[PDB]
Formats: sequence, structure tokens, C-alpha cells
Amino acid sequence: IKEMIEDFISKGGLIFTHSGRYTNTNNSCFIFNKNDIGVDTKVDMYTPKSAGIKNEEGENLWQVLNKANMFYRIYSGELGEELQYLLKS
DNA sequence: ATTTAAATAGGGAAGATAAGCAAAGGGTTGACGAAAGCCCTTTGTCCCT
Repeated sequence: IKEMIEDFISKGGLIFTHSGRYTNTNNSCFIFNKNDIGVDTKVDMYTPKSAGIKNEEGENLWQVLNKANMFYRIYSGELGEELQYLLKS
């Protein structure tokens, strides 16, 4: 999923768990919390115009990153530092 | 204006079953998009001659 991670970081590409776009659309205020991520915490992601890339199944990065608790699995660092550094950046 | 007070209201048995509750048709349309790129303009800012 590195070929989709670098594509999302080549775009605007922000990841948050607290935003203000759910109240007013013209906000663009994004907050990521460090003390709230757990074993089932789901996060959201923003890029301009919601541009994405499939994975030869019909899934973007958001559909991959929330299924089977993958975000904690890259976040805790059990998949190596090759993708954990890209996730932390 | 006056006009009475006491005693008591029954026990029993039943309250029917059979049949069926239609069929087609339809259920509106129009407004309520941010981020980025591109040219054009109108006015701060320094200039000379």
C-alpha cells in the first residue's frame, strides 16, 4: 500500500481525528490527537477534491485503512519503520 | 305552624353451529459546489527631468 501512501502524500494529504468541516464546509481546520488513538479508533482524511486511487478492487486508501484495524497496525510499528514513518509524517 | 317510628327484596339451569371478506391502474419535476488555475484591472511605491 506504499504505492497509494506516496500518492496520497504527493497530494495535499492530511489525516485527522478532529476537524471542523463537519460543521461548516469553508473551515479547513484539522486536528490529530495523540492520546485518543486505540485498538478501534477510526480516523478521517482530507485531500483537495477528494482525489484518490484504486487498488484493483474498488477501494481507496480510506477503505483500506479502516478495515481490520490496519491503522493501528501501521501506527504501533509492527509492519516496520518503512511505512510507520510515512504514516507519522 | 305541623306530616312517626321500627322489621326485610329468594334460591337454580342454560346463553347454537356452517359457509364465505373481489379484481384491475398510477404514486412529478425544477433550483440549493469549494479548491485551483487563468488573465485583467486598479492602485501602493519608487522613479526622473
